[PDB]
Amino acid sequence: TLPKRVKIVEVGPMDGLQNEKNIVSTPVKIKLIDMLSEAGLSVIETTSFVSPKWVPQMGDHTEVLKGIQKFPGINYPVLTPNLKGFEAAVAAGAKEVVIFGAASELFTKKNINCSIEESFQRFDAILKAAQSANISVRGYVSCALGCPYEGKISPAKVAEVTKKFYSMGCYEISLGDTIGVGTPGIMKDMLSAVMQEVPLAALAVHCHDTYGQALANTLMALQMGVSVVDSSVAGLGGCPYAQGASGNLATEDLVYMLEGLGIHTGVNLQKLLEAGNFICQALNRKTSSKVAQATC
Amino acid sequence: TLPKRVKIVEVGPMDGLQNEKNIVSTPVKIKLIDMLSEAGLSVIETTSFVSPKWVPQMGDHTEVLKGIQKFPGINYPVLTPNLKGFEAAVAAGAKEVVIFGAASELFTKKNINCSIEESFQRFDAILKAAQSANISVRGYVSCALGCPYEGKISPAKVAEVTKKFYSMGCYEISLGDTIGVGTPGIMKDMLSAVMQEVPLAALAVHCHDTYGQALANTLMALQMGVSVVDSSVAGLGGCPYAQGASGNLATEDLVYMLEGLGIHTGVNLQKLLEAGNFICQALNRKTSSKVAQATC
Repeated sequence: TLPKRVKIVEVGPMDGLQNEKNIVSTPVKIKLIDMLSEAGLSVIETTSFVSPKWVPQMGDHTEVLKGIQKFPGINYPVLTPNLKGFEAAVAAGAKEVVIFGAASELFTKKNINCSIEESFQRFDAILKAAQSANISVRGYVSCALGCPYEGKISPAKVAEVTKKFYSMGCYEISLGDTIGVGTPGIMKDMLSAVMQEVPLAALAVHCHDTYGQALANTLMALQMGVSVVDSSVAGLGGCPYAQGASGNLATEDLVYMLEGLGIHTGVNLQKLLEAGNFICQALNRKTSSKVAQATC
Repeated sequence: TLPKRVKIVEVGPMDGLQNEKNIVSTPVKIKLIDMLSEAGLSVIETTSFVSPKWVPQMGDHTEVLKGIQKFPGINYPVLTPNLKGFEAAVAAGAKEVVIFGAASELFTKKNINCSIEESFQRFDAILKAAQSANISVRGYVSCALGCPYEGKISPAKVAEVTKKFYSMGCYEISLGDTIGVGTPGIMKDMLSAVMQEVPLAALAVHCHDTYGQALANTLMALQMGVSVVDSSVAGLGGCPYAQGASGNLATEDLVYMLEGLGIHTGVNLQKLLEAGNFICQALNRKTSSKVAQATC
């Protein structure tokens, strides 16, 4: 049951850059996002409102959100790891925020020292204010296809966390294969359990290509009815738990497949590539997009 | 559903090496092949008995075929473009040969001035001589998911050429996405037509990753029932009718996906990665395998 249209959620400026060695100037970030708007993306994760102490690449969050062109119809969600960060996002003009959890206790104890139920106490406070402030919230679940610490993750657990997020108010939850270890059957089992508890349209998948399974895992999710998928431009954002291995699924390669499938994205591939090439040069790296390599 | 087991046809030493910039000595080729046999591959395309004047990277075809270890139960098919090559292969001990055509008239004309019909006349003689000699013949249909000159290729046309190879005597035919422009719908349509005319067991798929669609296209074929797929060790072998992008699908990334699916391949991933790293250093190139890059 392939969807007729898919909403590609671009994470290059946030997830992509957050996971890059060399940092980039604020003006380069704004230009990247503007170019992405130019290419037609309907949603571009813009930045993260979190201390520069924890993640310095996102330190310019306030001015980035303020300086980017706000194209009609385009969404620019931002990450808000804690009540204060959310507080700052609203002030900076954010119309949508993003909270992130995980289906793994260990991974939670490493990423935020707290427990899983505890991280939900934190999230409840944000969703609450978010609801008063009239701010839509998107959830994110890490280790949905496996954890670097705990290893195998259960479809029931992923379904449980996704369920929690959805009932607290999240309008859409993105399931992420952070270490990119998932294969098709794993994806199908996970999505299948989740789909019992949470309606299909509120689901999204974020697959890493560390082991070259991102597009394949994405295809499987699409065949299961999922209509929103996350990706980063030139495949930006490597993996912390791997060597010099690739990171996110390259958005250009994803649009290529979707267009091949005759599936609507609304993205202009030629402009998408310009954006990809613009940032790779600024970063002084090589695009991870195959489409980009075969194209020029 | 999916097959319980897949026969991986390794083409690195043949299709891969031929399409690689630098060349490696005869002993290196022999060692690479021995390393693949040790890794568990059941079929390893070994070399091509073609004029050295035309494809010099395969010039050592006789000594290479004679010098590799012949592991029990393992097949070492070699390419024989014409009758002279076939006769040279037989005289050198070949037990299986491979012939190649295309589902594209323009592609055939620019690579042999003969139409698709005429190309089959040249194969007719080889097939007769092969039957008389008790030698197996695998067929290969390039540009099955598109052609660099004609563009889109009709499913029915691919079905027609494949049926021709089969009725002519080929026990198996590999359908190759020569330029890697394919997407799952295209793969599904082509296979659907081919299957009306040829039994499932006689089919194989060979997807290039020039556009990042190799594994996804391969997955679609597995979902259609195909149980044999061609791949190259470290994604060796670029694409001529393309740019500096990659070529073949990395066997390691294929095995990784198949293991995750719980599909038997009888291949030892760790030993396959050793083979990859070995030929890569001999070629002074970085592996195209994602599994390899993230495993070390």
